[PDB]
Amino acid sequence: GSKKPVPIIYCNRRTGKCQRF
Repeated sequence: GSKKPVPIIYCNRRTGKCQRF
């Protein structure tokens, strides 16, 4: 894992809340 082409993001459709780490 050298480059970061795709970051990490979570989303809770249960409460409508997402964000990227």
